[PDB]
Amino acid sequence: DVSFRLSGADPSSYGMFIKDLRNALPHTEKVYNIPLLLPSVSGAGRYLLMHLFNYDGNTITVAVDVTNVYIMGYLALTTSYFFNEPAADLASQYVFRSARRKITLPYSGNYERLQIAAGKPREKIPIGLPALDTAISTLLHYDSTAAAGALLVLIQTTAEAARFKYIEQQIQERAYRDEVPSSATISLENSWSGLSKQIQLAQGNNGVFRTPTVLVDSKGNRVQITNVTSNVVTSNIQLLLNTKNI
Ligand SMILES: *[C@@H]1O[C@H](CO)[C@@H](O)[C@H](O)[C@H]1NC(C)=O
Ligand SMILES: O=c1cc[nH]c(=O)[nH]1
Repeated sequence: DVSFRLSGADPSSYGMFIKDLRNALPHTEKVYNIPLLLPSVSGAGRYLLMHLFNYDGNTITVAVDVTNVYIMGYLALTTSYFFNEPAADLASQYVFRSARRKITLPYSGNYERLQIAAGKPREKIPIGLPALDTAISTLLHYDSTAAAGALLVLIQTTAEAARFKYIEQQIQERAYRDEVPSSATISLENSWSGLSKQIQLAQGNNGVFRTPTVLVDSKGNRVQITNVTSNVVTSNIQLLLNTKNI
């Protein structure tokens, strides 16, 4: 399991949690020095449990699929909650079985559906460590519209930070003041599968992407990523989604 406490949190402690999260995801090889997530994992070993604690010390446990860093569902006191999608229903066979009650949320976990449920796109939702405190608090007691927004915050501040060093650093900058994600943040989130794929295809193609990946950079300008020498590959991306799952 991995844990993170908001009470007393600072950029250092958040970076320790993101490191723990990355290190809890299994891999058998690296591709251009980046851990390659596994094609498949059977049974309960598929799911990592993240223990998160709000400022007041209340807690949820979040179940994460270790093949793709997707959040499946979470436990809050004695109630479990799962996305309305087949991978999460499968997860519910293995995690949080001792909950008194299981609620299926009235949406899946992709960004498009969550944003519809929340009533806003994530360009307009501030993120940060205070926002993660708020999200944990919201998830403690069911409210499906509130939960969608909380879940957009939670996914960005855990999974997306684990995937991209730039996103981890953006959350660090928001340790004590929330701010809506930079355009580059959104770009990276949206490009993870595409990048993971192109980096794996570049092995066999001299480091060259078969199809270039269009991104927005740190300065808000629209760059084009064509090969493994790019900083996105050498510095930023920390985990690869296996092409077997693309
Ligand atoms: C590869 O990417 C680098 C870094 O973005 C860029 O300067 C260069 O023009 C590209 N090289 C090739 C061979 O495509
Ligand atoms: O796209 C998805 C679907 C489920 N859970 C996630 O975190 N992301």
